[PDB]
Amino acid sequence: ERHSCPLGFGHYSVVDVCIFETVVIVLLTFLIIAGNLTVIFVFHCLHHYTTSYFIQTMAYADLFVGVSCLVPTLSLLHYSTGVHESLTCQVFGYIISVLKSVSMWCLACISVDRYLAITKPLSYNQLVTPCRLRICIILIWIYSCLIFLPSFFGWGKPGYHGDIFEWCATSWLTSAYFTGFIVCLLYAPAAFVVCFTYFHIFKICRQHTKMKKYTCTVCGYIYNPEDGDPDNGVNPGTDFKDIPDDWVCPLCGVGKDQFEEVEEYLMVLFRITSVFYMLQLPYIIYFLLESSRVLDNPTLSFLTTWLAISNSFCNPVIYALSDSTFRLGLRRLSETMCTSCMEFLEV
Ligand SMILES: CCCCCCCC/C=C\CCCCCCCC(=O)OC[C@H](O)CO
Ligand SMILES: [Zn+2]
Repeated sequence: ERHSCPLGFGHYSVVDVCIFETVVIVLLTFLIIAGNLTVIFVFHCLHHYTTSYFIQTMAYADLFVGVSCLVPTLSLLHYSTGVHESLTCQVFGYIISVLKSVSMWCLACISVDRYLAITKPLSYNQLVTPCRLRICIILIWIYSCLIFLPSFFGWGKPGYHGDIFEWCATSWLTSAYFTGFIVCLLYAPAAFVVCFTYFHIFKICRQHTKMKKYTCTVCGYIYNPEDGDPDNGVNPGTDFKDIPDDWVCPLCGVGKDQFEEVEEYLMVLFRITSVFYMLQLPYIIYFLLESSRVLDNPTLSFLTTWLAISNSFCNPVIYALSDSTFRLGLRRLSETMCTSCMEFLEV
């Protein structure tokens, strides 16, 4: 299967061809499959519930991005089936664009859900239900498929996700009509949805100055400033900063040094949202310029394409690494291996 391998410009040879492209794809295919499979076995096999479902969905969306990315890696690894390249780069580029819309929308629905919880706190549970959230999921899956369905009916190229394959990078051409359609009906709406919700959510929060929770890095005790530690002289309504240095963890006795601020779940979702929408921003700028024929650059086409695909890997990393309990799981894991390493070494 022939590939478009523009990196290492003019330095490639019969043994060196498609090496920088192959490391990027093979790493991302691995990091996205592994990174989401860990998240769905730890948290998706008990938070704010509606968001827990949008996050669960975009976990399977991001996993199947990397599962699809097994196609380029195996073609780049000289494994082939007796099927035209024009077809496998047409199907893959469709599947990825759709999955990329499913995750992009999932982050737009979380943003609205958190908007509605904060703006209509009386009505929130009366607007959101287990049937409404379930019909909202399938409408993302239907809408995403239908914005990238024209590619199968001669409207043009819906992205550069298959431009690693030769046929898609030189034979299929993006049409400004099709690109404008996608941008206006998918990229522009989600971007404005998440810009309006997170602007107003932080507009409201900036007035209401809530006191920060802190967790014990050793055992996982949460100092909740609304409760305090009344047994040990700590009045409720005292921030962690105000407790004297003398104070110690009630569950294990470690000092105020061993306590990290518990990050707010909204702020985690704003980070996942800003990383995701910023990692595919270069790719939409290139997608607009090339469709407008103001620019053609296969290297800029490849970097922005895989910089976007990489946000299927950042999603599970921001989510698990912003959570205090997952982190503790890893520190207890290292110790389990260490004490067993001290033990297996007793010989
Ligand atoms: C990836 C597109 C821009 C990402 C911006 C956010 C991340 C910043 C990281 C690197 C920027 C510097 C690397 C830019 C490499 C562009 C390749 C290029 O411009 O090609 C040069 C030459 O013209 C070919 O013919
Ligand atoms: Zn403790």
